[PDB]
Amino acid sequence: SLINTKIKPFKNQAFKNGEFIEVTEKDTEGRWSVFFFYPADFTFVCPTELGDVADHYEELQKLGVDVYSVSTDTHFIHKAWHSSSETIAKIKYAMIGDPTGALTRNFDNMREDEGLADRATFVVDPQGIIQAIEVTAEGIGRDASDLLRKIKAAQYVAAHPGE
Amino acid sequence: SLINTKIKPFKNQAFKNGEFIEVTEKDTEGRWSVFFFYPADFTFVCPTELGDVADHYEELQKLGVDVYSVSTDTHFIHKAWHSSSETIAKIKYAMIGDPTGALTRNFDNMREDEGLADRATFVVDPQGIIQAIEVTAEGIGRDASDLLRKIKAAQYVAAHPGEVCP
Amino acid sequence: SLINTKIKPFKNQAFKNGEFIEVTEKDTEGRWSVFFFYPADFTFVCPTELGDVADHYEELQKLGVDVYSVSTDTHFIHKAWHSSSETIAKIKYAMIGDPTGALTRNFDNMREDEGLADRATFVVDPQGIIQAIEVTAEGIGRDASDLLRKIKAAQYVAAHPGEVC
Amino acid sequence: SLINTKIKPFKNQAFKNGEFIEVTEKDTEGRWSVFFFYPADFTFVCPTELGDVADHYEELQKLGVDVYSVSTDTHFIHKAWHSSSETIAKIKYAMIGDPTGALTRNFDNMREDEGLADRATFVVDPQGIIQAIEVTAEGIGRDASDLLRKIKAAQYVAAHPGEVC
Amino acid sequence: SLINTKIKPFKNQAFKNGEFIEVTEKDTEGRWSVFFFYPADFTFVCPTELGDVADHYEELQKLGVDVYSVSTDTHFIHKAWHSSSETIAKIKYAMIGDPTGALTRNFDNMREDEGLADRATFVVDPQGIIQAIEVTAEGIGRDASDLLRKIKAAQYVAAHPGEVC
Amino acid sequence: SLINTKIKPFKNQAFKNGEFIEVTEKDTEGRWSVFFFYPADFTFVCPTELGDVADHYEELQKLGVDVYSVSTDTHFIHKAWHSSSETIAKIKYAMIGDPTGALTRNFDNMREDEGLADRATFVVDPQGIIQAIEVTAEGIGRDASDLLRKIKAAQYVAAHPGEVCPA
Amino acid sequence: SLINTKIKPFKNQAFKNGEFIEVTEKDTEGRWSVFFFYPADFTFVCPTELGDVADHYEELQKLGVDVYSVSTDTHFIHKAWHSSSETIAKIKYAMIGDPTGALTRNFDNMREDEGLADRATFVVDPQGIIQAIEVTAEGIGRDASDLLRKIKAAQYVAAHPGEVCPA
Amino acid sequence: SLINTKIKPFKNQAFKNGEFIEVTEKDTEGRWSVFFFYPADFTFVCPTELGDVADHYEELQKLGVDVYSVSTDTHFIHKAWHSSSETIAKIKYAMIGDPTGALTRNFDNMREDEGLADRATFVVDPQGIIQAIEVTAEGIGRDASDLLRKIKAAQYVAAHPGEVCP
Amino acid sequence: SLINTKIKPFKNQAFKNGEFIEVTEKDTEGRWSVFFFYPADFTFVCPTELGDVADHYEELQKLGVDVYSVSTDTHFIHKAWHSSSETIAKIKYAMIGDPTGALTRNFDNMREDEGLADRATFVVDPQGIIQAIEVTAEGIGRDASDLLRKIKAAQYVAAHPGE
Amino acid sequence: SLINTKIKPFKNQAFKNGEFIEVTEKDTEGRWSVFFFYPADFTFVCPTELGDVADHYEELQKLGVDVYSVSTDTHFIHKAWHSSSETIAKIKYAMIGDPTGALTRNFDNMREDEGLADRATFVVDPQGIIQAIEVTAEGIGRDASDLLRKIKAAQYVAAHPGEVC
Repeated sequence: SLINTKIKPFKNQAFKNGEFIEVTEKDTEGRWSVFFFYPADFTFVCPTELGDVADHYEELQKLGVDVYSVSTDTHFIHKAWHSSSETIAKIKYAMIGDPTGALTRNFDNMREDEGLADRATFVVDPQGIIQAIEVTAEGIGRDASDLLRKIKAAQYVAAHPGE
Repeated sequence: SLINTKIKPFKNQAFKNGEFIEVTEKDTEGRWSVFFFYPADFTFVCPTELGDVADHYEELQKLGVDVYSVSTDTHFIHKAWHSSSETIAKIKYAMIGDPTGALTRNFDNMREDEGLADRATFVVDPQGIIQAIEVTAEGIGRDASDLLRKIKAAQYVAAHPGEVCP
Repeated sequence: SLINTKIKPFKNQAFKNGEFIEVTEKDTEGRWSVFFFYPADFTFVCPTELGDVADHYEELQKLGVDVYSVSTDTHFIHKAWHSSSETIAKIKYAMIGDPTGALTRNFDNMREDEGLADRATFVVDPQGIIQAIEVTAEGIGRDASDLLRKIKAAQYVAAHPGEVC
Repeated sequence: SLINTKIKPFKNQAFKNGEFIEVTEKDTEGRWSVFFFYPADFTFVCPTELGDVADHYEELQKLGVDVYSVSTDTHFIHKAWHSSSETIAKIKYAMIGDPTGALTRNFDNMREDEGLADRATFVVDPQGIIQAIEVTAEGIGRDASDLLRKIKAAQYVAAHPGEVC
Repeated sequence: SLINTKIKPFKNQAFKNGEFIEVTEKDTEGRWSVFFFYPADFTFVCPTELGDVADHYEELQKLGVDVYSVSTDTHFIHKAWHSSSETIAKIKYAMIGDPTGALTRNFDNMREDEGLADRATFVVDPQGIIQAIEVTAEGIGRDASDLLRKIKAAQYVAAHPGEVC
Repeated sequence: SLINTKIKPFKNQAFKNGEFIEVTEKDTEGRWSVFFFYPADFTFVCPTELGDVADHYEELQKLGVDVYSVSTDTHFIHKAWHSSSETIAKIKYAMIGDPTGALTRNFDNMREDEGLADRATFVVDPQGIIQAIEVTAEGIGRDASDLLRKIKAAQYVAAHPGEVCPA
Repeated sequence: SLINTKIKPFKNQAFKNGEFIEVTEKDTEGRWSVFFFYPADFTFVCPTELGDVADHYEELQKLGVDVYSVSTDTHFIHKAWHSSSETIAKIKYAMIGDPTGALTRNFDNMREDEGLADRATFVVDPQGIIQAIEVTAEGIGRDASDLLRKIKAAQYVAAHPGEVCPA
Repeated sequence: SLINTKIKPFKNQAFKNGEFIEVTEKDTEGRWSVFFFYPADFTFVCPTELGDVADHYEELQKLGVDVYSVSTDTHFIHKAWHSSSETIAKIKYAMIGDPTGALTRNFDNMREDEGLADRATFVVDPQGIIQAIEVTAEGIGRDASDLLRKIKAAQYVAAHPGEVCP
Repeated sequence: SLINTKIKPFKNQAFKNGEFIEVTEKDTEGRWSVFFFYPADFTFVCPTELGDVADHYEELQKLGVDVYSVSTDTHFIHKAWHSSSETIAKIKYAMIGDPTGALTRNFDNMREDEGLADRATFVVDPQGIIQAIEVTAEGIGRDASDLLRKIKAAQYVAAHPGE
Repeated sequence: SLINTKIKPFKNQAFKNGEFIEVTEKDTEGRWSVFFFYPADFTFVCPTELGDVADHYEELQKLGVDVYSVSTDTHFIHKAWHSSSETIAKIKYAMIGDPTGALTRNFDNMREDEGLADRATFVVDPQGIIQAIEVTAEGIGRDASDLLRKIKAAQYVAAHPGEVC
């Protein structure tokens, strides 16, 4: 299992607020990270999950938390989608492209026979330790609010060991 | 990963409403199941999580959803803890004891250094397929209400496949 | 080399004229096929090659030649690119999505460190045999006309076997 | 068997007179130790074996001996069972929790089928050498006094090597 | 450990009251058996353990029990030692020779370093299941009577399963 | 395919204008190269592809492009073929002999059950990188004019990166 | 060595008197065969060994012995060589082409770092058994008269077993 | 095979003239040795063979040849058998006990089904090289006199190498 | 070890009383066999051992015992030697040639770095069981008389199990 | 093939003109060597081949060519055959014994099922390279004259390298 293990090194391109950048594990060192995996861009499922995380982005940045959405589409696809979907256009966090599937396989989150990642969210602390894991099948939504909660809770525990 | 896979056979002793019973994957077939793993009985940690599931058990049973709490403690320990804690006494669902760690390992949820299961919840549909997973580190709490919402959602998609977006 | 070998079984989702279909090697049996690989949808380079092929599509269908463009993007991406680009909008042939990379690996055409397919074109006869292969680096365009010429020439050979000179 | 071999290192949590402590091979160096393995806390069987040992405890501590009861239950469970049981409440020695089962396995005393240790008592000298072993099935009792005789002898033979007839 | 497992088959030569016989797992089926392992014949240590068992022998035979002393010495040696020793001459039970060491190994009771078995006593029920085990180092004595108590209990628990408190 | 990989080291004998020379990868460093593989000399098939490449050899050379034809025949055979065929007589570029099939296998271009190379053309840039690959079955011809266009496009892209048409 | 073993199955194209034929092991069954391997056609070395075997081909045929020369060149090359050399023009026995080197490797006669066969002659009897092997380095010639003597001795021993000189 | 090979290290307890000693390959270095293996002490078999070696021991010692009888019985058993049998009591050479079977296996001489050594004799020269081997089945006897003859011969060739034939 | 094990199958040529024959394990079935290995024919060591066995051949045949001398020389060499040595000329038993070394390796009796057999004698009963083994280094002779003895003894035991 | 390869190290005993010597690859360094293999000494066929070579020995030594006949018989056998056969008695070159078969296997010339070497001749130059190989079946004689011719021709080549024609 991945709970309480250190994330692995990775180098991927991403689209963030209009620009293409490179993201590596080194960019997460010293910060709280949220890796939000989803299956694919441009499908016919409601973009709900991604938009809700965006709504809470304001607050997450205030807690020193970075958000990285991840799919096996290229960063090019993320850019296009960011212009086609009003829900996705709200995204200001980095949208990582994982065409090789390496970032996804890092978190053992690949649907091997589909070439797409499963709907999984991971919460990683400044030291690269996964503190919270959430995975659901298609149609079973992830609650942004509950994610926030888990994160604040994850932060408390880091500053108040045992109680 | 475990998401979208079928649970594995198992055979454990559990404490359910005063008596000792035996649970196997057989009991889960044809039903919706929630496996709620936790680290340990009789610890200075607030049993809030188990009590909270207890609070939703009635609505859960009403929806055809069984609940099994799991720990590497024996089922004898669960009996004692049940007739000892005001919060644990509210539990009417089965409390599986997994001292071989087998049930816990089937779900790849063992803290190999402590011999205790991690804080994880799994939702299993009638065909034995895992549809929802949740694991948290010590101190991070699980919201029974959130669990309930997902279960309803999982039950909805089983009934309404390919629900495109309006 | 893959020249003169039989293509391998595959099963992919594709986007064809507004509809989503499934393509497998069965669909190629008895026909002449062109598998046109390219790296990715929605990049910044112009889809000239794909468009050039669209222009000759009608003529290719006359020769009984089916065309399947392939990239590791999903068929969903193809539908969106098709309705966002004038050039892509001209495409009437099937656009296969290969997210698992299996189709691309069947033709040993994957840039493993990129997860994208190389710019390679394969001409397959009715018996499933590869008769022509073309691969180029970014910037070196594949000419649809030379492609037609090769196909007619391959079709000729199949009709007039062992033609001395 | 493990007879006459040196105990393997270990580190476990334990309950001893209202407090949690940590035991390791270190606490046994240069000391006569007794390891008392039993299957489970809060069972329905009579805690006789543990309590019978509890009694002879004062005498033991005198002979320079230490008592460690060991179960695959956590030490949290031991503290609890030391409050709901008269017999268990008499235990002044350390009650070790072995949830990972490592301590039990070091002694090859694990019922792999149940995840519970078998009924075995071991006698370890100050050098960490097992001098006496006793294993009995569920129901057959272990004589507290006989164990004492074993210690006496083990201790004598330790002082007066080679006692030819 | 071997506690609660079925003894492995075997075939050894033995000395019993002036005659050589052959013992096998067959002779233990449907019978309470006691296996008494000791290091060596004609040693300088006191044959007390063997003779102390010899005494309680009549009683044992009554409870439907059988006694088998086992040593890695051949059975020829056992006949001899039963003529030069008063204590050994009291043995009316079978004295098994285990030169190949197979019987000792079945019970994982071999000092591989010496080629001699350790001091271990086993109690096997009619089903061939080990109910009690006792291993002690050179010098620490095995209580003949305590063994009897173990048999009594083992036998009771055999008759009256589950004796909840 | 071998697209975008560096050619492997090699050492072969060749026939170049009445002479026998040795060719190695060093000969290609800093230059644009075209490795033209064909099945066999002295066969009954029209040596069209080879004569066509010969015709454009003038143009190619003006572009700084070297041409090397390759087959599993020995260089001795090339020297012979060059005296009996009017077409092959037009050839002025080096005709490499690859009897061990090492060069051929380097470009993964061997018909293993024949011991003959397949009809393939490779364009290799000054740094030894393969920029264009073409393989065809017997009967399907290779167009030298389309090769030239590719070569010029490869040189243009090398000289002017990221100047590709914008969407 | 391969002495006293049966030749392995094979299928090659050859040039035999202005014609292209296929040769397999079946062609050798029931006959006496001579497989004459050489390095390459059209080289600068005197085709002595091949012309010498040609001269004695009359005699050999009168003895029921078939001759097959073999090299890694293709049969097309043999047909060509047969028109440019007066010596090779004397050849009337089949000239086998072995481009895949399979025949050559069957007789463990390949110079692996050259893709060329070594100078070796094998005498194979009607049952396909190798009765005589001869391999020489470049420059050391093979004597056709000594080959004939060996062939006749092989036939004599086949016809009259155990008639060897007594000590 | 063992002929012409060097014996292997070993360490055993033995009974020699009333006392217990320890023998190792160390004691054999620089000396001529005879390892005389036999199946078992206190058996209804006639100890004739051991007694016969005893009879030649004096001449053997005179020639610088040590003798070690070997059995898988313990050295305690040898003491008893020595002060019990009139024939075995004539033995003044070491009686090695090999209950681990190690010494016996070094000479590849174990009857794996009985845990007893086969009837075999080995002659080892000062450099530890085996120069003579002899093994027989139960009932076939070894002639101590023949053994003596070979030893003298072995000692002769060590002193006179390459003795061609007259 | 080989004591009390069954001999292995073998097929070798041999010289016996002027004629070349073939010997196989099947020729030993039902009889008592003596396999007498020696290093080499025509050396400068006294042929003593072989001549003494010959002197006792008369008697051995009377006990139903066959004798097979064995060396890695060919049967041809044995013939020649049988004509050159007056000691060897007394031999009427079979002299087996073992050029391949297979018979020798059967009895694990090969000096691998010399390609010659060690001086070893084996006694085999009607059932193919080796009852007696004797091996010596060069210069240490084998006594024919002692061999005879062992054989008679081997025969007694076969007809009087235990005593 | 072994043609054009360097011989391997070897160490054998040989019989040469009444004396026993040791031969190793060192003895071949700097000289021209002929390794003449044959199946066996003392068979019934006449030693014509060996004798034919003896006849040309003097001439071979003039060319600086050493000759070593080889068979799997021992050198002892060679001494005896030499003084029992008129033909063999004419031999002045070294007769190597190869009882281990190592020399014969170095030249891959062993008939494994017979333990005898095949009728093969190898011409080795001063640098240890095999320049000529000849192998024949029983009954097909190897002509010493053709052998001389080949050697002179090989020697010529070494003197006049790459001589065109």
